[PDB]
Amino acid sequence: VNSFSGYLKLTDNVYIKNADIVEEAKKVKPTVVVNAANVYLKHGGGVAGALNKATNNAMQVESDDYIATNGPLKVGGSCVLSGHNLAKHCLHVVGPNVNKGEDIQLLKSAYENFNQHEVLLAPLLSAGIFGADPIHSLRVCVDTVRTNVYLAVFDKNLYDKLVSSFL
Ligand SMILES: O=c1[nH]nc([C@H]2CCCN(c3ncnc4[nH]ccc34)C2)o1
Repeated sequence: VNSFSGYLKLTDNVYIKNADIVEEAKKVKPTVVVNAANVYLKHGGGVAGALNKATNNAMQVESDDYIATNGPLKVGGSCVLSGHNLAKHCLHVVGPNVNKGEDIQLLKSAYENFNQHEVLLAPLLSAGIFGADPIHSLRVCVDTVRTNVYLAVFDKNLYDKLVSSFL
């Protein structure tokens, strides 16, 4: 039993809710919240900008130190950093950005990072300002993630479309 509330069950292990991931993290305080990161951990907009803003920029400060030490992530890769006031940990995962021409096949590699964590609160990777089709992202999620994932979809219109079109 866990504290996630109001989710629709899509499969054995994937759940979905129309929710602001920032507000959901603040309420549940999950072990892991996933950030829709880029390779530079520059949290300017989208989910990343919103999560970082909610940490009062502490996520960005920590991220800048991480990059200065380790260099950029790979597209499809991830790193575990603090969850600050939102979660125990933040898993920063880099989905391909279609608006940069990155290979959509890397979306499966990106979701594989979730399998290293038993339970996660997450957005749909590569959706929103990353330019991919969110229906496709949900399909890859369901077909790749085997651990328990609670997906937060900000847009109510998109949430209803994802549910109604789910196979
Ligand atoms: O307006 C739109 N069009 N496409 C989106 C998705 C992609 C980027 C943001 N993403 C989120 N998912 C869950 N929580 C969130 N908080 C803030 C953002 C957010 C949804 O948003």
